[PDB]
This record gives sequence, structure tokens and C-alpha cells, in this order.
Amino acid sequence: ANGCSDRGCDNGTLAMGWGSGTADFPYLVTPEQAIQNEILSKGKGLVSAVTDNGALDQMEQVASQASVSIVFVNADSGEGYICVDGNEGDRKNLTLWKGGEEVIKTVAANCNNTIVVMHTVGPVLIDEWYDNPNVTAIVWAGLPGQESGNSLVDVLYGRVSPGGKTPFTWGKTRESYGAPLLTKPNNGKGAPQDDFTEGVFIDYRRFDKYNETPI
Amino acid sequence: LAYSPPFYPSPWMDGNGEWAEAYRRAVDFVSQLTLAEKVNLTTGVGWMQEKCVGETGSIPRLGFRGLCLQDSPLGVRFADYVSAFPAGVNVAATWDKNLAYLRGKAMGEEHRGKGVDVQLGPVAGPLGRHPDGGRNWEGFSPDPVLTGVLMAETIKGIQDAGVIACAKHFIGNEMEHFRQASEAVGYGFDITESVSSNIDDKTLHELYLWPFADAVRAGVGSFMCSYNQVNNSYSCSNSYLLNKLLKSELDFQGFVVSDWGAHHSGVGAALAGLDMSMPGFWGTNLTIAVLNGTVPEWRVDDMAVRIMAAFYKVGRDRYQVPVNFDSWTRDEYGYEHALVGQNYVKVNDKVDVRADHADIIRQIGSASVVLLKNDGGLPLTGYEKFTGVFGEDAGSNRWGANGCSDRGCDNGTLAMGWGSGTADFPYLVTPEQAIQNEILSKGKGLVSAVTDNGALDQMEQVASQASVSIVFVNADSGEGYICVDGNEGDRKNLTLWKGGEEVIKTVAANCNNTIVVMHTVGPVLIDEWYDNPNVTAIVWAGLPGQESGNSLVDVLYGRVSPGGKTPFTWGKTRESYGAPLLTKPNNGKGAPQDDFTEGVFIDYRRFDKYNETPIYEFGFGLSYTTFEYSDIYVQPLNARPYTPASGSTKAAPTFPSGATDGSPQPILPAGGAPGGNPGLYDEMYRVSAIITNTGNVVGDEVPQLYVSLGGPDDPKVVLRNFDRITLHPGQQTMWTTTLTRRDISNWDPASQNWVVTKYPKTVYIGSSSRKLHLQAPLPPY
Amino acid sequence: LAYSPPFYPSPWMDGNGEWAEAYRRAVDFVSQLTLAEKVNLTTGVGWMQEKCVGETGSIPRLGFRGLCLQDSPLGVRFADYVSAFPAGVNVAATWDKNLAYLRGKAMGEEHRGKGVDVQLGPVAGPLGRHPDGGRNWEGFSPDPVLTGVLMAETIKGIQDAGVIACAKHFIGNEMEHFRQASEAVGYGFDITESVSSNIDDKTLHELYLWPFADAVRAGVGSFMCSYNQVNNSYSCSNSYLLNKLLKSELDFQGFVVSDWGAHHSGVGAALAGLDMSMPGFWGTNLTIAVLNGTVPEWRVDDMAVRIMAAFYKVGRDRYQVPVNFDSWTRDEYGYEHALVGQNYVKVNDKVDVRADHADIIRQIGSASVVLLKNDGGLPLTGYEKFTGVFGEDAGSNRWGANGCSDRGCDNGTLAMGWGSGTADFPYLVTPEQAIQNEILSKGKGLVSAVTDNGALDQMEQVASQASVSIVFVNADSGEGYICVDGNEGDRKNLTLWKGGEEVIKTVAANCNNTIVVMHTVGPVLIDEWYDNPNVTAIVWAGLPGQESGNSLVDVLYGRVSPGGKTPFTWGKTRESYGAPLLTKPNNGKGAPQDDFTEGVFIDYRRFDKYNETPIYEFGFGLSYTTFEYSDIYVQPLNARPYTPASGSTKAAPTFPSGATDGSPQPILPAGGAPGGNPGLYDEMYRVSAIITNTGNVVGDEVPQLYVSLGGPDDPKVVLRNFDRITLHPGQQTMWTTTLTRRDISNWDPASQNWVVTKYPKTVYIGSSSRKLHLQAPLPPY
Ligand SMILES: OC[C@H]1NC[C@H](O)[C@@H](O)[C@@H]1O
Ligand SMILES: OC[C@H]1NC[C@H](O)[C@@H](O)[C@@H]1O
Ligand SMILES: [Mg+2]
Ligand SMILES: [Mg+2]
Ligand SMILES: [Mg+2]
Ligand SMILES: [Mg+2]
Ligand SMILES: [Mg+2]
Repeated sequence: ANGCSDRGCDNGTLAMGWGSGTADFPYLVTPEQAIQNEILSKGKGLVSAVTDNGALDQMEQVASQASVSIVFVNADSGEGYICVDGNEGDRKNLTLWKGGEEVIKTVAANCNNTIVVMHTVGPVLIDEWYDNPNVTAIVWAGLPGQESGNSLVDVLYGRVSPGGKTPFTWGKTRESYGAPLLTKPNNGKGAPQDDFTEGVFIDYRRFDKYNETPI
Repeated sequence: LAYSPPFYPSPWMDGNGEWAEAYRRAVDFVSQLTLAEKVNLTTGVGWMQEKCVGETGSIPRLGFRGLCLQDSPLGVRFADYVSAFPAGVNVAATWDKNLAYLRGKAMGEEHRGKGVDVQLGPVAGPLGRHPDGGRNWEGFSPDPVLTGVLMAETIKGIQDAGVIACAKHFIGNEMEHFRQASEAVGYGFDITESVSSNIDDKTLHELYLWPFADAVRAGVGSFMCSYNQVNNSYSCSNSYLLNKLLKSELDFQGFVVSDWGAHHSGVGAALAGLDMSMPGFWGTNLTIAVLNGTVPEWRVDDMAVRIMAAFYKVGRDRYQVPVNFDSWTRDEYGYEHALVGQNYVKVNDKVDVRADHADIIRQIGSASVVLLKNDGGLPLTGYEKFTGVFGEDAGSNRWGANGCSDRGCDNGTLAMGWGSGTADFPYLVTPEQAIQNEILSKGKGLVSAVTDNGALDQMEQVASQASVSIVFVNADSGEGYICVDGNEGDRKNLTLWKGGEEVIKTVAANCNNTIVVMHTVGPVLIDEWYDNPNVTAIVWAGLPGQESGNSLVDVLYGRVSPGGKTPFTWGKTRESYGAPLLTKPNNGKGAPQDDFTEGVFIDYRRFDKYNETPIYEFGFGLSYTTFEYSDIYVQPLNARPYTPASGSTKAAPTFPSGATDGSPQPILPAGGAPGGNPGLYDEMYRVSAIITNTGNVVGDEVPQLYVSLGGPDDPKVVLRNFDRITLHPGQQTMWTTTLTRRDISNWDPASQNWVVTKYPKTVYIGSSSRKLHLQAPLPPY
Repeated sequence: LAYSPPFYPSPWMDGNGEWAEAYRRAVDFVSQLTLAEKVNLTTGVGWMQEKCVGETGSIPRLGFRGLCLQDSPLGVRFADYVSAFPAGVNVAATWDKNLAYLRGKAMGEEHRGKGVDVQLGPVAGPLGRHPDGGRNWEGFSPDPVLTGVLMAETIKGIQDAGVIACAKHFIGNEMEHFRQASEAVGYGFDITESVSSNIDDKTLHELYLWPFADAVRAGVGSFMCSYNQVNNSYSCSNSYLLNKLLKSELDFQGFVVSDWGAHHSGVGAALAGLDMSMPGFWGTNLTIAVLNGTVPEWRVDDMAVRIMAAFYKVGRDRYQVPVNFDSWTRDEYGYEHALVGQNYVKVNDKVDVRADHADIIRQIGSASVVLLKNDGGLPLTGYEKFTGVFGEDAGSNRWGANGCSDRGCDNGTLAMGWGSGTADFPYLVTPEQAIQNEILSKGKGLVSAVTDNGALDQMEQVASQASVSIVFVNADSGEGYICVDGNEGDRKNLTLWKGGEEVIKTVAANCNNTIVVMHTVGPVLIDEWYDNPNVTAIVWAGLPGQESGNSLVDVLYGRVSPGGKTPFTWGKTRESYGAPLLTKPNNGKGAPQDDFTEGVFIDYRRFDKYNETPIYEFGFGLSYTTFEYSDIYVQPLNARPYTPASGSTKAAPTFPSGATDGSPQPILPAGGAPGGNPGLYDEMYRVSAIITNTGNVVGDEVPQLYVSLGGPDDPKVVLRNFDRITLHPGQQTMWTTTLTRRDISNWDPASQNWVVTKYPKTVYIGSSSRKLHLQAPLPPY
């Protein structure tokens, strides 16, 4: 759980971003673990976890047999002194990491009761899959800390009704958000200038002003 | 070239004793059949042509469907909503007859619930000649008695549940190399024939054949003849093997089925003792050979009656339901060809047969853990401040528990070997999972799992902070048609997989309270770390099936005192075991020759003979309590003198010299009933000793009785009986068993019988093959 | 369902004209044989039983060994000390009859030197219906004329070298998906029969059959019938296909062999036109069928004499030497079973047959380069200050040039596709190697090679500093028994492999003089980068064989001006091509149905019909110089009127309704001679034009003659002729060809003959399918 210094990787379940804004896990309950504990303490149905986003064949064959498919995807970011996968602190895009989008599409193509769980540091572009009819539910779970799997299953299995609201907008495009990120110097060797030209119009204020409909 | 003499005619059933009812009904059935219908029972339908791994032809005129033959020895293969049981080697490590029986019953239940008629197991061949033999883990133990006893219990469990068991593989299939020429060609070898296991008559009787005798006497319905040759005759057309040893001496009443595509002499195989050809030409030729008198009618009558006797013996007439799953797809529906066009039919009903079988699987898991070392490491409490979990073998198969087909990989925790001897997991509880649950339900200390064997920096980091480090390592193997990491079924070495030894050393250098759990199919060379003072405990846990993690923690955290004993030897070197694997053909393009020159001296017998000291001897295991042995007592029973069997068989009924002879035949001196001349099972001595729990916790001991037969060529000791016994602190018990005539005899090739030699015999009772606490002479009479 | 009518009896040889001497000698030989000896010629000895990919039985009484049949279309497969030639698709890109011929001769020389009797090639099926068909690269072009001409030249080359050639696969094997049931099952599909290519009579005649007619007429000794069905009858037992189309209409005189395990109705296949069964179990069944009269004597006789006729036609009697290599091992010696014991025999002589064939392989490599774009990028000088080389496709196969079995991987530079259509490299010169050699022998500027497609930082690093950046990308495919990266033979998409597109974009972002080199088995979608202004040149180089890097740099550095033309279309989308690949069974468990509904409208014909603009049109390619077309002229030749063939065969000699009829048969009106009614090849018009090099360097131009047949359902244009012509600066030539009656005809199903329709025809001469510079009417007469 603490195998990457300052959490500077995206290995396994994402429960914390990277950099100084971190702490060590005393332990980390994964979704895999909590879901298996749930099943095996109740109906004791079948349960298998394919946790390699490259094993698409296995996902097809397990998903075809499933009453329900619970898909996990993430996107990470952190402090600028750490770079992961070409993300220099800031995110180089709003894609799901490690081919998460392909995981969703594969599973959804084989199971008409697919649940998508998103552990992301912020919004990702979901236009391509959110309206898939085979995706019967979608949750965002963020960075839940040490109890991730347990906190999640409490909701998924109905002990707690979900009552969170997204504290940022989910847009169709990166352009929807305006405010492009300055990634190349614009004042020679001197201080770059990030001009806050949009004023108070960030996030939903921007969407509202340009009458753009969020997802 | 070593030679297999002919033996004809192929003996017909007696249907005496426990087989009488079944024979009577088989006869009434076969009497009604055409020749074509009888032949159908003997003929497989074709590879993947129906639902089961093999099916016979049907008899629709009588509303009799073809038999369903399905793998495996540890579960229902190629099926959904089934359980994954511990491997046979785990069963051997329990030394527990009752558990073996109950595992059989539960497996039988699952097969029955799916519509299976024949479960293709259990396994006593391979026995375990080679520590690196790929399929040993499917069986039990290199020891013939341990294997034979648990084989028998397993069979009774399966058949009591209403399914035909199939003792396999008969015989001499002690390695995967060169088992089948086509397979060896796939590996770049140029041979046209399977290897020949060259086994002398004495060695056969006293080692490899022994557990099959137990199988026969346990009432097993079928046998499977092996892919390899024995003395340069393929098992499945080896008249000496099948007609003499199996069907005369051991008086087997059931049917012999071929291994799948096991080469045989077609119609000649039938005359040599084969009853059923799998998987499926033989149909037509058998019909023709009967019609022209090449095969006599009584032979085919006998083939059909054996098959149907097996069917009735286990109550298939009562317990049969439609085959409700498909081996070759998990789809619910599928197209099938019809007389006109096609139909779209139900092919999988997804019938859940698991019942409560997770309990017996957890229990056998716990009972099969062997405590090899404990200098104050175990048990744990669950209140440890910081628990470190280490090794890929702790973690998940990232492709899903069934993500490797036929389990043909070593991803995550190893709970099952590869090949036909498999079943799909309904789920898999990993050690990582079970250990975290244990901590988080108790003291809730720190716990971290580093499950990448390359992440050595992290293991140091974590181990150096841990109150306890629990390290997981494995070694895998399986059937020859699958190669993993250059292990062509057979293991290419006795090393821990994936740098496991490095994981152990790294962790132990950083944590002075290191616990090592080995999930191995067999022995590995541990000389370099077992004696590390920082390794405070070592367990072997084998291949535990679906409840691996849970079964383990029950032992590690002290709910169950470990009571398993190692069913094979842990030597210092590969050379210690002798019997090197033949991995290069030695007969040009012909059948390689694997000569069994060591005789009966495999595993512990070899170590004892050559005075090599094991790291951990056969039969060794520790407990969380202590036991004391006292007061051995030997009572001679004055059994009746042995009488060689004599007289005649009946004439062959209807419902190569001698092959068509249906006249009465002479009984062999060592035959005369299923399992051999009944005088062999006469009790000669009663032997007693007192076992006392001298420790502070309830625990199981496995007392062991060994015999020294006393000759220059005899092993110093051979196991002859054992039991598993629960004792409360301070409680004592008298362990009483008997030695049969067979138990104290040697095979005499000249007289073709078991003899009690004039060499003085000693009996020993102890806690392992080397810890022989008690002894007494066996006084002759 | 689509249906294939019966056509019986199976036509027997005429041995007229060019075949008379071969027929005479075959008769003399077959006259001497027993029936068993005749059947031996027709029967393969079994998979991997002897030395060659296939062998017939022998006739030792006359010292006649079994024939040796050996892959591949581009070299001697499974052999040492041989050359690896460029693939067929490269030959197609040359548009060079002469080069096609010389490649045939060289391959033929090599086969000959090894003792091969039959080279299993070349390929005109797959023709190329699907851009994603896995085996298209083994053939030539989706265009029937281009393929037919070069097919014929290749055949003449092989056979002129004293080896029998084999036109395959006949017919309709346009994809790998579902070609064989067992293979489909291996991929997890549930079917029991091969896909059926459903092709109407007109489409067959005007598209798929056409090149095969060319092969017949070129004197090809053998045909191989395909795995798939045609109109729901397997090619190898399809009487319409073999008896009617091949052996009557096209009057083929040679022998038909099956693809390896290509399914047929056993003895009924022989009646349907099959002559030879590979690889092998029908020998005794054919013998019996002849004895009981189900197969006439004249049929088995005709089978034997066709095989021997092919043998004598290419002069096997003069050129045969013992088979001096082994397909299944590189060992010098090996064991063989004998009447008793074994013989140790020589199995490989390591006969070096490469001669000087590296020269032609280099030359064809260079001639098959197609320059698709050039805005001042090429040629290079070798005096560039800094050359960057980018992409794994520039580098070495790290497992060795032959490190992937049957080239079944995409390691390093792609010079050959995968499957049976392969041969071993004696060496492989990579682009990395050749470019460094070029720089270091000339200007000795800087040069670096980043051959890891994941190393994007380094590519940016180096590309930023480069004078020129040379980027290498590939896309691979092959035979269906091999899957690479989810491509089950056929390509799962038309993307560049291993992120080639990202390499291109990364490099072009940092270097404004980026050259892209594509080694692809067929088209890929390049819409996103081809028009990038930083990409100053684009070349397709295909699968160049052993001299890849050398042949390439010869062009890039201006020693050879590129003159290749793309032999297929480069479209904007996959949908552009129509004819989507069937990758999902559509007839339940039965034969999938592949309907060729687009008719003759494949590749450029489709694009033309829908008025869709390709990125690069069929027949397009640039030069380092410019060419000018002028002054077309059409000369009517006033040919004799077309006469339907009439009269009757002779009766079948000896040495299903109609299947046993040996009586004189009527000649089909479109038959009469090998390749069709001779009147079909009468010259109708002579068409000529002046070509001039108007630039500053020597170059090759490929002028092309297209015809508009003028009907409402005719393609706007079809290729009818072409040549490759070297012109120095300011050099002119008169290019003159003739149009045959076939060239201006349509197939008429009602009359079963080629007809010249009344619609006005127009002839075009141009530099591509879309660059039709000159045109003229074809005056009716
Ligand atoms: O899968 C059927 C059969 N195949 C071959 C194996 O040797 C045998 O154990 C198994 O039962
Ligand atoms: O290798 C033999 C044979 N196998 C099957 C292929 O389709 C054919 O092209 C090849 O010649
Ligand atoms: Mg089926
Ligand atoms: Mg008997
Ligand atoms: Mg050979
Ligand atoms: Mg003719
Ligand atoms: Mg197709």
C-alpha cells in the first residue's frame, strides 16, 4: 500500500493522490477484498476479480457469465516534483488511466448489468461510455483513504444510500472547461504569465455562461 | 529390450461377493442387447462431440443414454457452479482416512448433481517415483500404503455418493516426458512411440501395484490404462498388465477404459483386457471382428457386462439425472444439427452443486498444513503491531482465479496444479485477503502486502518494521500438454518459482521473526534458508483449493493446531532422491526406456538405504502441543497358514494363443478374490502403543507403524499403518492396529505369490519415518 | 442457401498441343503400373512422415521415389542455405513481368537444388477481396489482370527451372476466418463446416477465375483446391469448380492436389475432379472403390497420368535429384525405423542453393518501393549532417531473423508475413544497418536509431536535431493457424502496428523533414498523417525479404529512382473498401455464409462505382522524374468472328449421375484449349501512345491501359494491360499493346460464354486508375 514513495504511482486501487499531500496507509482495504468479503458472508455466489486491464479476453469471458459486473477505473495526479506516465503533477489529459475506457467497453459489451466505479482526482471525459445502456450504474468514489473497499461496499450493497454530489462539473470536452493549462513558457527565460482572463467563470459558472450542457 | 509376456484369455467377471447384485442386473440388461448396442457401450463418441470429456454410445431403444465420463480427481472439470477441492497431495498430508472419504463423498455429490456417471479419478499412478514428476500432486504419496489407504477411502466416498470412480493411471506413468509420441513431437523430439516404464515383477508388486490392489478391494468401478508402455507393451494393450495382474491376480470385476487416445492394438486391445475405448473406427472393427470370430462373443459380452456392473454397483440407475452442463462452452444455449436444419437448444443449466462443500475444503486445507519448523514463531494472535505479508504467492491471480486455462500458469497464490487434474474456482480466498481480514477483525495493527517478487526494496522497507513477516513461495507443475516457464509438465528443477528463495532471504535479513508458507506440488530444495535463525517457522500448505487463505489462517492464528505430516521427503539435493528424470530419448526414434533400476527404493526408502539424512523426513510434522509414546505391545494372533488359491473359473458365458479360449481357466496362486488371495488380508499380529498429549493445547498426532522385513534387499522400514488422533492436554489413548499377512510379506516371482521370509521382522511405532520411538520383534509362528 | 450444381464426368486429359509430349510419356509410364502403384501417386504419406511438407507414395519397382511437395510461394520453406525472396505483393508493386519471371526462375532453381518436385505456389487466391484478408500478401493484387499476368510469369519461371508449380488456392479463400472448422473451434467458435464463399457465375468468371485461367494457359503443372466451400460445396469435392470450370472450360491438363486436410467426401472427391490427397488413409479406400466399380478405372488412370504429365512437362525426369534436406529438423543425421531395428541415416546435406539470388532479391526490393508522396524529401545524399532513424520496424528481430516460428511475430523490421507462405532468412539486412552503412561510407554525418516505439522522449530528442528523420512503421498478417496480437490471420483493423502512428506524429512534430517508410502486408488508414506538411515523403516498401535495408537505401539515396505503383487502393476509411470481413458465424453451427454481393466491385472498382476519392488510387506511384503521355492511336485488327467450341472428347482411356460415364463428352462452347476457347485470345485492337521522360534523371514509368466496357453494371474502368519502362532524361518510347477478345468481353451465364456486348467501349492510357491521360473509342466491327 505504501510501496510508492509519496504515492507516486497508479498501482492497484487509487485511494490517494501523490506528493506532499499524502500519508502512509496503516493498511488499505481494496474493492476486490471488500466485494469478496461481502459475497462470501452472504449468498456465497461466484466471484472472480480480473485486475489486469490488459486481460481483455478474461474480462469478456467472466463478464458473459456474470449477474453483475463491477468495473473499476481511475485517474491520478499530484505535486509537480513527481512525474508519473508523463503527467508532470498536472494531468496531461482527462482520460482514464491504464486503458480504463477499453475495460469499460469490453465488459459492457458482454454484460448488460455493468456498474462503473471511478476513483479519480477530478473529472474525466466519459462521453463515449456514460450513456451505454449496458452500464446500469455509475459512481464516483474519489480518493477514499484506508477504508476504500469497505466504504464503497456499504453504499453498493445498500447499507448506506449514496448522498454525495459532484463538487465539480463533468463536461463533454476539455474545451468545455475553458481555462487551458499553460504548459510551455510564454515569456522567454522569465516568469511565464498565466492570465486568469476567464475571471470568476470557472467550472460550472463557465458552462452556464456559454450555455454548454454538462454530462 | 525388456519384455512383456502374453497372457490370455482375458478373464471374464465372476460377479461374486460385493459384485453379485451388480453382476446379476448387468447380465439381465446385456441379455437384451444387440451386438451393435453392446459395442456402443465400449465406444467413445469422439473428442468434443458431446457434452462430457468422454461419452459412450447410447442405447436409445432401451432409453439408455451414453455414459458421461468427466475429469477430475479434485472436482468437476469444465463446469460452472462447482467447488475446487484441495489436491490429492494435500489429502495425503492429512494422513486422515475420514477426511479423504468425506472429500470423495463431496466430489461424488458434485459429479452426481451434474449428471456425471464416471469421475476420472482418483490417482495412484503416478505414485511419485520422481520428486520432479509433473502430475504427482494429483495422486497422494510416493509411499504405497499411505496412497493405497487414502485412494480406497476416496473411492468409497465417491461411489457411496452414486458415481463410478476410475482408478488411474494404470500403470507406470511416473513422468510426463515422452508419455505420448505426438506430444513429444510437439516439443521437438523425434520419437514414434511412448516411453516404456521397465519395472521388474518384484518392484511392481511391492510398490506401484499395491495401491491399485487397494483400489480394487475398495470396490472401484473402473480403471484407466495409461499412455506409457510397461516393458515395451502399451498399458492399454498389455495382456500381462490387464489380463494377468489386474483381472486375474487382483481379480478386478469392473471395466478398463483407455486414457484419451492411449495407443492400443485396436481389436487386439480388447483381447488383452481393454473394455472401453476413449475418446473415440473401433466400433465398426469390433462389430466385424465379432462377426468373423476374431473376437469371441463372450469377450464383448464381458466388456459390456463389466461396464453395466459398474453402473449398477454405484446405483447409477437411481442417481442418474440428465447431463446439465457442457464441457466446451459456458453459454446457456447453442445450435445443434438436426435431422432437418438445426435446433437452438439449452446446453448449460448452471446447476449449483456446491452445497456446503466450502466447509470440508477449508477443513482439509487446515488439516493438510504441515508444521516443519517452529522456534516460537507460531501461532500468531492477530494482535501483532505490524504484520508484513510477502510474495506473489500471497496475492491474486490478476487474470481472475480461472484466468489461466487448465490453471496453466503460476499467477498469484498457488492453490491447484495444471492440466486435466483441475476444476474452476467458484472463488479464491488468497492469503493476502485472509491475513488482512484476521488482523482487521482483531487487534487491527498495521498490515501491508508486497506481492511482487521483484519488489525487494519494498520488502526490506516493510520487513524491517514488522513484528512478524509472513513470506509466501510456491512451485508448480502439471500435465505434459502444458508447458509453463520451460517446465514441460515435469519440473525442470526443484527450485522455488519466481525468485522465491531471494524473497525469503531478503525478508529474513530484515526481520528476525520470519514465517515461510510453501504452496508446492512437491518438495523443493530448502537447504540454503530453512536453517536461517531469523526464519522462526516454516509450513508446507500444498494446493488447498478455493479456501486456501482461510484454511491457512485457522492454523497460523491457532484456531487449529497443525497436525499434517509431510507425505514425501525433503532432501538436501536433487541427487538425494536418485531416480533422475529421462528428458532425452535413448532408443533412437523408438520408445525411450525409463528403467526403474532403483526398485522399491524411492523417496524415504532411498534416503534410508543410502544413509542420506533428510532435512524433513517422510512422516514428519510438528504440533502446537507435544506427544509422548509408550508401552508398545505385540500380540501374535496365530492366523491360519496361508493357502495358495486354486481351482477353476467358470466357462466364459454369453448373454495370439489362448485369446479366443472361453474354457474354464486355472486360478492364480495369488489371486482368487478382488484385491488378491483373501488369505493375504488375514491379521497376523495386533500391535498397540500409548500416545499421550504432554503439552498445553488440544492437538492431533499422526502415530505411524513401520515394519522392517529384515532381508538385505528390504527397505530398513516401510510404512504399514497410521491414524490421525485428537488428544486433549493430558489425555492418553491406546492406538491398536493389526498387521496383515501382506503387510509382512515379500513378492516371490518364482512361485508367483506373496511369501513371509525367514528374516526376522521388527515393528516400530513413532511420529515419523526417522522418529521411531518404540519397537518390538515380531515373533514367528 | 447457395447451391453448386453437379458436373460429371471428371474430364480426362486430351494431351493436345503443348502437352502432347508430356502426355505421351505419362501414358508410357502409367501403362506399366499396378493399380496400387497408381493409387500411391494420388496418396500423401501422412503429416510429417517423410521429408517434404508433403510426399506421394513411391513406386520402388521402377525406382520411382514419391514426389516432394514443398512450400512456399516466396522460397524453400523449412530448409537451410536458401534465400528469402520478396512477397508476392511486392512483385505486384513492381508491375514488372520480367522481374516476376526471374523471381520464379530463382525460386525454381532453389527448389530444384533441394530435390523438390512441386513448389506450392504461386498464389492467385486469395485474390484480395478484403483489404484485411490475412494472406493477400502471398498473392499479388485485388486486380485480376495484374495478378493473372504476374502469376503466369512466376509459373513460367519456376517451371522453366525444372520444378512443377502449383496454383493455389482454388478458389474463394478470400479470408482466414472460418476456413477450417477445427481451426475455428481452436479460436472458440462453434461451427462444424468451413465457410462457404457464395459467388455468382459472372463474378467468378470476370474476377476470381481470371488469373487462374492465366495460370492454366501458362502451362502450370498443378492446382491446389482450397479449404473453404464455394456455393456450399468444398472446393476439393466441388464438381462444378474442378470438373466444369477448371478441367472443361479452362481445359486444365495437370493435376489437382488438396490443401492439407482440405475436407472432401473421400472417394467421391476423385469423381468430382480431385487427383491427389494431401497430406494423409484414402489409399486403400480408392483401391477398393476401383475394385468394386464405384470409381472407374479410367478415372484413377487419368489421376495418375495427370500427375506424371506434370512431372514430364517441367522435365523432372532430367532435373530430379534426391531430397537433400529435412523439413522437420536441421540435424545432419537421424534414425529411421526398418524392417528390423533402426537405421541411422543422413537427413540434411546442407546444400547451398542461394547462388547469386541476393542480387535479384535486392533488385526486386528496390523495384517494389512505391513513392506515394514527395514534397522535396527524396532522394537523400548521404551527406546529411544528422540522420534520425525511428521505429522498431527499422531494427533487428532480437530473437534472430528466424527467431519467430513461421515468422509469427512482428519483431523488428517486417520483411515477410507469417504462416506457410514463408522461408528462413540466410540473413536480414535491416534499415538501421543499411542507413548507417550509407552515412558512414559517405558524408559521415551523425546518425542515431531509436527502434523502441515506446521511446517517444528519445524520438523527440533526436528528431529535433535531425537534418532528416526516417520513420519506419509496419502492419502484419498471415495464415489463420497463427494469431499475433489478436489478429487471427486476418487483420483485426487497418491500423499501423505497435503505435506506429504515434511514432510518426511524435517525429513529425519535431522534424520538418520527416520521411515515412511503410512495411505493410496491405493498406492501412493514413488519413490522419499523410497530409502532414512535416512529412516530406512517404514510401511503401512491403515485405522485401533478406535485402530489405539495402534495396530500400538504393532508392532513398537515389541510386534507383522509385517506379513501383501501389497494387491496391489506399482509402480514407475501412468502409471505403466495402466487403467487411465476416468474423462472426451467421449460420449457427453450420458453414458460415460469405456472400460476395459486391460482385466484381472490389478495391478500385468499388471506389470508382461510388465516386469515392482514395488517398492513393490503384496504380499510383511517383518518380524522381516526370513523364508525359501523348498521341494515342487505336488500330482495329478485324479479327475472325468468335466461334463456340464444338465436337466431342474421345472416350476415357485406360492404361452421382454421370460420374462413371467414360463415353465421349461434348466440349463446352467456352472451352476447347488450356485457358479457354482459343478465339478468346484473338487480338482485336492495337493501342499505342508515346511516353517521354520530361525530367532530369532516369526513371521507370508504368503505363497502364484501362478499358470501359460500357454496360450499366460494368466498372467504370478495368485494367487490361501495363508495362514497366526505363526512360532516360528526354528519352521517348512508343508503347504498344493489343486487346484480346477476352479483354473486351463479359461473361454471359445464359449462353455460358464470353460475349462482346453492344455498348460502346472506350480505351484509356494513363499513369494510374485515376490519372487517365489519353483516351479513344474502340470502333465497333
Ligand atoms: O481429460 C481426460 C484424460 N486426458 C489425459 C489424462 O492423462 C487423464 O488423466 C484425463 O482423465
Ligand atoms: O503447408 C502446406 C499448406 N498448408 C495450408 C495452406 O493453406 C497452404 O497454402 C500450404 O501450402
Ligand atoms: Mg457441443
Ligand atoms: Mg476372477
Ligand atoms: Mg523424419
Ligand atoms: Mg479437354
Ligand atoms: Mg470474407
